[PDB]
Amino acid sequence: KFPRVKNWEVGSITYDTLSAQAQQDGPCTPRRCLGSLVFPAPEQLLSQARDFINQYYSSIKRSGSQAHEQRLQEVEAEVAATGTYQLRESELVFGAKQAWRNAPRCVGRIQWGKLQVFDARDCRSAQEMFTYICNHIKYATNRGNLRSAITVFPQRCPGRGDFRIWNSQLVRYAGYRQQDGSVRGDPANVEITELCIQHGWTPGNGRFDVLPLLLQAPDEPPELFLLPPELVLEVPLEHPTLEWFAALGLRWYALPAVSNMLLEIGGLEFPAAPFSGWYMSTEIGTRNLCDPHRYNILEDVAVCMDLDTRTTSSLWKDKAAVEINVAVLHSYQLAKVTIVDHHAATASFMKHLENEQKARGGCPADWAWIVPPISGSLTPVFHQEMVNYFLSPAFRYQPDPW
Amino acid sequence: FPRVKNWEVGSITYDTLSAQAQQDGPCTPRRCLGSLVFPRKLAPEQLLSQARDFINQYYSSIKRSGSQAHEQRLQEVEAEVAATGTYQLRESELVFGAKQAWRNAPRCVGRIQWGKLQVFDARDCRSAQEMFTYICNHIKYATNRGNLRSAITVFPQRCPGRGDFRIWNSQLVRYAGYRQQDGSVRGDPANVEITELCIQHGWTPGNGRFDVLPLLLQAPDEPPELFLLPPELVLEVPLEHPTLEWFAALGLRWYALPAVSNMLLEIGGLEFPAAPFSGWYMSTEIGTRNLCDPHRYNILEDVAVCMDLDTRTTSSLWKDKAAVEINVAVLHSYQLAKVTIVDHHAATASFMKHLENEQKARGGCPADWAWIVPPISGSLTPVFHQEMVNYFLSPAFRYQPDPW
Ligand code: HEM
Ligand code: HEM
Ligand SMILES: Cc1cc(N)nc(CCc2cc(F)cc(CC[C@H]3CCCN3)c2)c1
Ligand SMILES: Cc1cc(N)nc(CCc2cc(F)cc(CC[C@H]3CCCN3)c2)c1
Ligand SMILES: Cc1cc(N)nc(CCc2cc(F)cc(CC[C@H]3CCCN3)c2)c1
Ligand SMILES: Cc1cc(N)nc(CCc2cc(F)cc(CC[C@H]3CCCN3)c2)c1
Ligand SMILES: [Cl-]
Ligand SMILES: [Cl-]
Ligand SMILES: [Gd]
Ligand SMILES: [Gd]
Ligand SMILES: [Zn+2]
Ligand SMILES: [Zn+2]
Ligand SMILES: [Zn+2]
Repeated sequence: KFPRVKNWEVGSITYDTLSAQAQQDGPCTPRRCLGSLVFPAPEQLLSQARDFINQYYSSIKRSGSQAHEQRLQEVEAEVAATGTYQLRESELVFGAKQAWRNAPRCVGRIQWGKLQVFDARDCRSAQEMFTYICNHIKYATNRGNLRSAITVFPQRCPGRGDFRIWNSQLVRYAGYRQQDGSVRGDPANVEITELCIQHGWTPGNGRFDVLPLLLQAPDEPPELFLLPPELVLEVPLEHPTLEWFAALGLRWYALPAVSNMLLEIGGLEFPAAPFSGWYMSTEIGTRNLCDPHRYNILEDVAVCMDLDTRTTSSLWKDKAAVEINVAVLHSYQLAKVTIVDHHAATASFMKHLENEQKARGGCPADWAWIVPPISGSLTPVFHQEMVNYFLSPAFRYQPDPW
Repeated sequence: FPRVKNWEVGSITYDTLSAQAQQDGPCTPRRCLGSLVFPRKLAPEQLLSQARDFINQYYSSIKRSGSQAHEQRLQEVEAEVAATGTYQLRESELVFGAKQAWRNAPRCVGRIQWGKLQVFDARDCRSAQEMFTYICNHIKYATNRGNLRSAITVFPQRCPGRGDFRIWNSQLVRYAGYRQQDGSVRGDPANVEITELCIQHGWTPGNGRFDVLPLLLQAPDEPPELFLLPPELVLEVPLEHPTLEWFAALGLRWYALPAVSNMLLEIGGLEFPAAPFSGWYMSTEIGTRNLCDPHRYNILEDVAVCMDLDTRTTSSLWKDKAAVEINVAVLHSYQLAKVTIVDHHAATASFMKHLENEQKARGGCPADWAWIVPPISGSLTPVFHQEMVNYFLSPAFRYQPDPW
């Protein structure tokens, strides 16, 4: 009773034996599927640890060995003495890559083995935290030739508060409410904008103002840090044939760096471990610029394209959306900033599924997030059945610290 | 009671209808199988319990529970089963059940129309030639010279032992799929299997790329016979593009009527292996799936060449550009031919309205996100940012085996 999985474009059939090792539970039952939902002491800690150590010593082709049982013994002992334990640096690097490998909504996982892991577990203050983060952005950005990286700040521990980054990403544009009641800038960031302001930030008045970082050291209020402007690489948006497009004044930033998730490794939790890769072009063109509740530029673009916005059957929305994505891809290519289109991304993810089926006998994947938000059935992932389940190590959502 | 959020507007509801479900779906707390096309794979004490439930919701809907003529229908059904083991549906229950099965179909985006359904009762049928005449009435009525009307024809229910009425084609109108020299196909690769059962039962093959296949109708026990569809009864649309002069030269056509003829209508514990239903097309069905799927007519590159697109790099979005124009041509061609069609923007906006209606009426609506979101421009439609709950209600259209 392993789930049969078929690709309907090709006829391929595989069975997902890895789903049976699903170490935690999701929102569905045989009664009802909730898959489309966005948001779905020593004893428990010890069994998560053993399982991880077992994964680690499996990875280095040394399972059941002297060093393996030694480490198992050491951890049980350390959990007894201290209520927790510390990862070796090599185990941390393995745990970070596994968390990415296990991330079911990530279409970029072909890259999972090429992750740069910065060990900031010795961080002591928000000021030091800032320095680490500035170094992360600099290395990952690499002048436009982007590299995947994660920085791990100290784990959660009894008796002390968490390191937390309040910003959902290291680079975000501000969202300012208006007299029209409207939002100027990115409506997704209204809340964090208001927090920065009341923590002493002097707001701008533009549409693409980079937000400061609110960094929280254990048992301190958050501290405001401005990003040096020369650290935040940005791409002005132009279209290769639509010359008035450059006159919209649109821009986006190079580095997508998610900073508000919790990294979990062997029962240990790291509430602050921001990670970054590079953008797939629909994230910018379709979601960030075209969503009605984001920058919502679609109608303004279609009107300038001289399209008939009076009826839906002319597909003015689809035509304007495609050209916005073309503009994104062309602009990042022009600027020499890494970018991947959804055709290339989904093709590599299909190679990733093949690799994972041989390696682990399956691959956790969230169809609704893996299939891009435009041209879905034109990509190979559309016709591929997928099994969604939760493996550890893992990135998890966590509540906002405020 | 699942919380259900719309991330575009921020509105919240609670799906209370989900609790009243349950033919068991495929998901478990440890793994979601929501993307699987077939939920896994395919002494009558429980016939009564399914009939009582159905009868109860028929009288619920007509303001008529607790007094009444519903207690009397309750007893005639159990006397009927106590006597013959099965039972016959009143004609209005049959109408009510057919509409409820459509209303309950999680994968159907067109359900705002679920109240306008023409139900032809064909249970007194007994010959495959009769069937062909029923099917021919339906098609004629449903087509209505291009002003399509939703319709289902309900054939005799499966009964203890005996045999099955069964249409063998997957739809009433299907184009031919001829394998070949290369192991390649001319026509529709989706219909290769049935194109060969047609010829192995006596059909003379045809031209190629757009040959309406003949019907394979199976009366109980008796083996299936072939029937030719009159070209007068099969309305078709030549595809042309409003501004791309050469598009008509590609010789593309599609048919007017989508009529699913292989699913099993189940009402109150009764099974109807032959109950073809029909509506009208959403344009992405034709242009995106049927014409552009790599395993269907696979025309994307041909159109891209004619548009002189940069097919040498994926980042030109030449697939995306070509695909939109094929959809523009589908819509324009149906409109010019005055054949009812609906685009995915209009269709999903109507579905959002359906969701609002269903929340007031029944406290929710089973919906399959992966099938409700259109196959192109998903996030541009209002259903993309709408969370949905999938579950099985009865009456339903179910998948069923294939008599091969
Ligand atoms: C290197 C290139 C990468 C690409 C192209 C990529 C792509 C994506 C995309 C497209 C999504 C969400 C679907 C969407 O927004 O349309 C996503 C989600 C995600 N990615 Fe990747 N990613 C990359 C690197 C990484 C790295 C380095 C990590 C962690 C080490 C990671 C972990 C995740 C996680 C956890 C999610 C889900 C986030 C959430 O649910 O909020 N990704 N990725
Ligand atoms: C009248 C206009 C109708 C429209 C526009 C429509 C549209 C659709 C679409 C678009 C799908 C599949 C999703 C996709 O391919 O993207 C679908 C599936 C379905 N529809 Fe509707 N439909 C209509 C009428 C009907 C009627 C009259 C019935 C039944 C009486 C029905 C029952 C179903 C069922 C059972 C499915 C699922 C089929 C399967 O699982 O293979 N629909 N419909
Ligand atoms: C490292 C990385 C690279 C990349 N190229 N892309 C991403 C995904 C960015 C992203 C995409 C989304 F679609 C939504 C979010 C925020 C998700 C919040 C909302 C609900 C739960 N978490 C972030 C991450
Ligand atoms: C993962 C996935 C998601 C989605 N949203 N859609 C699909 C394809 C649905 C589909 C459409 C068709 F048009 C035909 C088939 C298979 C029919 C074959 C199998 C047996 C007999 N005929 C499947 C797959
Ligand atoms: C009445 C009606 C109107 C309309 N406008 N559209 C449809 C949908 C036709 C359709 C769409 C699909 F996407 C797949 C199928 C058949 C595939 C089989 C294999 C597995 C499940 N069904 C049929 C039906
Ligand atoms: C049903 C559905 C399917 C899908 N495939 N995608 C979505 C949108 C998911 C999404 C993307 C974003 F980019 C941002 C959010 C909300 C983030 C809010 C919550 C808390 C803080 N910000 C949600 C919805
Ligand atoms: Cl983003
Ligand atoms: Cl079809
Ligand atoms: Gd131009
Ligand atoms: Gd060319
Ligand atoms: Zn599920
Ligand atoms: Zn969106
Ligand atoms: Zn398809």
